[PDB]
Amino acid sequence: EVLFQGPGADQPIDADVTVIGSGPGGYVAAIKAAQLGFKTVCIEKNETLGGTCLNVGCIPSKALLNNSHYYHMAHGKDFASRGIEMSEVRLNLDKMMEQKSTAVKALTGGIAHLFKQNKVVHVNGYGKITGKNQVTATKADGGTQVIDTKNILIATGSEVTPFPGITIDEDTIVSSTGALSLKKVPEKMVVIGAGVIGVELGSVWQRLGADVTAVEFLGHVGGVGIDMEISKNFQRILQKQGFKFKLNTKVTGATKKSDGKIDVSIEAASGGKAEVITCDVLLVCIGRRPFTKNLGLEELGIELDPRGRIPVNTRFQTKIPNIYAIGDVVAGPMLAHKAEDEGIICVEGMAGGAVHIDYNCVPSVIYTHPEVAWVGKSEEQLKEEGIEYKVGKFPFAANSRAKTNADTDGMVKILGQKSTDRVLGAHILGPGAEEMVNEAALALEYGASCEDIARVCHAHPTLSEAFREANLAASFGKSINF
Amino acid sequence: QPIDADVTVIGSGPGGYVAAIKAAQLGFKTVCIEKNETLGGTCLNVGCIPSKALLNNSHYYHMAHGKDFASRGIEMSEVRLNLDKMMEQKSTAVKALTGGIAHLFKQNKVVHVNGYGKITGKNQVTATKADGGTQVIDTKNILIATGSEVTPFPGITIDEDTIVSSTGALSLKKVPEKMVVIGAGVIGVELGSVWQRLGADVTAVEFLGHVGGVGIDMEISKNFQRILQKQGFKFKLNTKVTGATKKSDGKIDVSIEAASGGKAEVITCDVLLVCIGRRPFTKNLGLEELGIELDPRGRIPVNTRFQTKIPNIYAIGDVVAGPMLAHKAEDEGIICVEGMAGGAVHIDYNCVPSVIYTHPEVAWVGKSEEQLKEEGIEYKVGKFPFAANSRAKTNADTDGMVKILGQKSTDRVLGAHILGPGAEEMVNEAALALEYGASCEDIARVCHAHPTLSEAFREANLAASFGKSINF
Ligand SMILES: Cc1cc2nc3c(=O)[nH]c(=O)nc-3n(C[C@H](O)[C@H](O)[C@H](O)COP(=O)(O)OP(=O)(O)OC[C@H]3O[C@@H](n4cnc5c(N)ncnc54)[C@H](O)[C@@H]3O)c2cc1C
Ligand SMILES: Cc1cc2nc3c(=O)[nH]c(=O)nc-3n(C[C@H](O)[C@H](O)[C@H](O)COP(=O)(O)OP(=O)(O)OC[C@H]3O[C@@H](n4cnc5c(N)ncnc54)[C@H](O)[C@@H]3O)c2cc1C
Repeated sequence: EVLFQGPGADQPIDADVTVIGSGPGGYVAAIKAAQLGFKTVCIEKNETLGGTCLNVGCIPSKALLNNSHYYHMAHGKDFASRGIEMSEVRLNLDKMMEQKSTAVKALTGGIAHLFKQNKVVHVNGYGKITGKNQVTATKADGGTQVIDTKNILIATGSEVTPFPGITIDEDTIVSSTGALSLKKVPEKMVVIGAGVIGVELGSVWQRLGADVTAVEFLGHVGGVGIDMEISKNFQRILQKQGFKFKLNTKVTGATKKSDGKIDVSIEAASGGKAEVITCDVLLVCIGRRPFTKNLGLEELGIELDPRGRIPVNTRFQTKIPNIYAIGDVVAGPMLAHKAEDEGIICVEGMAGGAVHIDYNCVPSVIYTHPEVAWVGKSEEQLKEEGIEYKVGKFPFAANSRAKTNADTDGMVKILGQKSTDRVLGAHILGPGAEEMVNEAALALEYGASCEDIARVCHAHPTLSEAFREANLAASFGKSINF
Repeated sequence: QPIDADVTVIGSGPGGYVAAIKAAQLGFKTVCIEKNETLGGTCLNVGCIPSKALLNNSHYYHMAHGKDFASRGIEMSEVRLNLDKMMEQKSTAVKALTGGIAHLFKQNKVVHVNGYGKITGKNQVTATKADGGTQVIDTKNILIATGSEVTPFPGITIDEDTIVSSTGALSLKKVPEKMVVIGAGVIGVELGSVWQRLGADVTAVEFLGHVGGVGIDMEISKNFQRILQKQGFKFKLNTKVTGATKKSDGKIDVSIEAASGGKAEVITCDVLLVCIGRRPFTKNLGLEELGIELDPRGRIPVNTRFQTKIPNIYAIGDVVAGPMLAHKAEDEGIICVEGMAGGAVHIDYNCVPSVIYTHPEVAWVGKSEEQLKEEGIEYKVGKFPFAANSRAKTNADTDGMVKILGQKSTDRVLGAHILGPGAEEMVNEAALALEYGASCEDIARVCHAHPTLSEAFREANLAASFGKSINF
């Protein structure tokens, strides 16, 4: 109704809060603002709501990770070892992609329903800040719509970081977006970037039959902030699965050849040992960067930081005090739940509340198998900061739930403060890290000790018992079952 | 010759073997007596471990054999059950973990005595071995961890052939054409679901009007039952079993009636599983000669240090009161031994979680709605369905919900109830929250990773705290 302002709807709007972008940060901020009593508008330029995470991000990638893992379980040794015998296991890639698209479409429609349920006005168009208290939306038909608003919340998100000299065409040279919709399993695939996204998508296609190699300029996998012991052990596990890595390696160029294949030229990051690697599909995921194109920032005088982020204060105010920014467009880990939480507390602050977020309590997850997840500080951070800490480790090989499922890679590692026993970091490599890292985030919120967690009665048999036992080891020096 | 010990543990189940390890780690000279051929007690040998293994394997068989994998583009011409192989995978896990306990005993210098333990004096345990030989342990303290056994059904004799307990049901040699389960508690629903998935026509008969045993939330139980019924698991609730007859042809005639009276009928099956309960096991332990009287249900009365009326003789686990669960026995074993060493002894049974490892899973900790009503507590409710959770939607596995009960005035979390995927792992975050006295607001404001199933726990708390969630 009046809750959707698409092409042809061009009357001026008065709002209390105007959110630019409908990703995890923006759509949650919009809902929360309306729930707080603000007259709220959310502007989105794309055909669907939900931003990067829903449309080309978390959701399609997790769907393919799930499906590709199940294909591996059926097509490999796992099901046979359980007495589940199958004549011929065949991949129907079109059908697997259909399952992914169904999940995306359902959740995109969910956001639209939530906007309507909460009476958020959805303006479909390209938003540009045209005054301290005004956003102009330009729509697909060329029409414009003015929103005069008390507050503006920039949640314009991120884009793929281009590799200079390598042209992404989402055909044979793909970004994460193209890699999520390949029409056939490539015989050989090269991934530029062994960060979270690259390892996830590489593992997907490796499970489905591709020969996969990831090239990384740095000397570890898993992106920034990951614990080095965890990263090394994770890499070793992925290599045994067949995922190959060339770390400390820079890519010097890529050439599409006549036969349709791609020659990737590489050498040691410092220089030397030049070689060429050939592939059928090249995935470029060297990073993501904040997206602020045509937002009006320069005219407003809001200068960006050297990496393209909008500088904000602890209330998420830009230098113009009624203009705010959250999510992938500002500093901090580029994660959906981070954007969501910043959006909530920002609008809570607009309503007069306190604004505080502890980025040491924001978890990171890698949804491979085994999964990786961590929250708090790594050993390297504690060392850099001069913190005196102790370590507790527990392997999943000694966990009854993991052993019974014959799924026993990895360990839980707990870092605790020597004097006070306070949990400083939790790092999980193995099955179920997704859900276990959230128990750790709750503990960190309270400043809980390793002993605190060790004395919680965790259900037996569960993967979380390994978390309990790692904390027991950190607190008292020894676990029970290892 | 006799062994001199500081702590002598009778039984090597979750309670006993962990207590023994902990006692040795504290410096006690520790002996653990076990009558069975392997360590690990009920949980490892005929309990948690074999049941969870078959639950996993039969679930995966269901996914491959049914609609699920096809819907994901994983196409298979012919999916065949090899029951001998599925049982072998189960036995492999059991064997590895039983040997793991033996290794941990060796690593921690626990002395393993194989035999039937009887307390023969205030400071003496005698273990009698299968051949009749004896081993005497003179000991400062005795820790009774003798566990539980299946509760028999009067008039029905279990022979582990066609009328089985959980032990026999875990090792059937073939999928029975028709199977009747007496008792729709946790064990009965788990084992019935295993065999239903593998091809058996399964019906559970329950005297009460709900599935899932004592303490489960009624709303959760009803929604859980309807999901299982749509899978093909049939239930006769409010129904009493009047008898069972082993027949000449090898089948079983089960007589039933309405629990209140009336509607008498007979049901025939190939296998009858009797799981109406479990009871503490103290046979031939020497309690009567010591003057240690049992409570009316057969449990050993103990004080807050888990001392019996003889203060150097202790009891923990399934042989004492409280929920009959492995993690409960383990924690009691640890804190009992800590108390022997002089430390504080604390366990909050309101923070001890319960899990049902079906698919969907069920897990809860704290109080149910019925419990809060009985106690006169003024509470509020927050619910969040997995249909609205992004992680569940990505796997297309969207039954169930999280339900949070909070104290109306103070926002304190009073109970957490999970029906759906990953409940078994999610309830541990809930247990930590209850131990900490968390508020619904506390949890709502913790940054949970996206997309994860735990976000539904966050959103249910938000709904309980602020009145509304974000994504529903
Ligand atoms: C392949 C992949 C997998 C990922 N997996 C995960 C994961 O498992 N977990 C996780 O936490 N994160 C994951 N991420 C990251 C996650 O997607 C982002 O951190 C998150 O989407 C950021 O949310 P946001 O709201 O800040 O921005 P975005 O989601 O990027 O949303 C910004 C929105 O604003 C719109 N917009 C921009 N400018 C304008 C304008 N001028 N007018 C109108 N609309 C505008 C855009 O169209 C877009 O919809 C993944 C990312 C990728 C690429
Ligand atoms: C089918 C089934 C499934 C289950 N699933 C779960 C689950 O998923 N999660 C959960 O938490 N719980 C589960 N349980 C319950 C769990 O098995 C018990 O709560 C737990 O094993 C109790 O531990 P315990 O140490 O007190 O006793 P037990 O495990 O029963 O161990 C007692 C031990 O003492 C030995 N013993 C007894 N008397 C003597 C004596 N006189 N001398 C020497 N040795 C002696 C016995 O042989 C035995 O090894 C399940 C139970 C069953 C039957």
